[PDB]
Amino acid sequence: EEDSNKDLAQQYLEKYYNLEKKDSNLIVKKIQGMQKFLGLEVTGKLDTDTLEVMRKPRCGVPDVGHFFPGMPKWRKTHLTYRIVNYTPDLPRDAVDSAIEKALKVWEEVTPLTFSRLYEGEADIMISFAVKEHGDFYSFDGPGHSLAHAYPPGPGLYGDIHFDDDEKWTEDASGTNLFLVAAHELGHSLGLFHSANTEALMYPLYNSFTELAQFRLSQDDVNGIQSLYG
Ligand SMILES: [Ca+2]
Ligand SMILES: [Ca+2]
Ligand SMILES: [Ca+2]
Ligand SMILES: [Ca+2]
Ligand SMILES: [Zn+2]
Ligand SMILES: [Zn+2]
Ligand SMILES: [Zn+2]
Ligand SMILES: [Zn+2]
Repeated sequence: EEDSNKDLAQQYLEKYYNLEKKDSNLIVKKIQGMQKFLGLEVTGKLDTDTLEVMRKPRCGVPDVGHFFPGMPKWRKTHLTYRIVNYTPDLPRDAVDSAIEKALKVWEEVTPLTFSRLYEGEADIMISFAVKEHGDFYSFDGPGHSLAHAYPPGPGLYGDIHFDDDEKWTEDASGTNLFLVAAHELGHSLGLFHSANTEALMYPLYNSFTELAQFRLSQDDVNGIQSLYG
């Protein structure tokens, strides 16, 4: 309803547009910034389109900020990854297959190569978790934030976490693990969110896409090749 729409917008803006840290116009300017970035008509109002976007599942990484113990790109060309645990939603090989295909998306357009490790420290540590799980971004239950990932660097940098309160699927018939994994790997390699609704790195989950027809946008390719040549 209406007051909840108010509460949803505030929580959305604080989460992804650094709203916090007495001028009703302060919230208005953040609305406008979110509308511009996500491709909505810039009304500064909490209109029906804006609230629908705010209700949609999406990546947990914010949309503002690009900024560091970390780095803008990996300096090595040979990167390692590890699937630390698995969702019960899918068979082991389906999770493995989804991550391998998402890795191949980026291998095809960069000089980067990826090796799998089953034990110990890998650059890209990949796991599934619910609610609080030992970093700064607790997951939020079904829907909303689906996953997040961190830019290049040591330790928790480059890692990928999937919210296991989503129902992860192998087809476009649900929350597709491959598609989310491919987006989150973008973060792991140094990319930020795109304002191109067609781009993989756009922040909202794209549930109207035939997997056979999936392809990186020219914006995604230009972005990753600006980093890795
Ligand atoms: Ca098998
Ligand atoms: Ca790491
Ligand atoms: Ca969630
Ligand atoms: Ca689940
Ligand atoms: Zn709609
Ligand atoms: Zn993201
Ligand atoms: Zn470690
Ligand atoms: Zn996390």
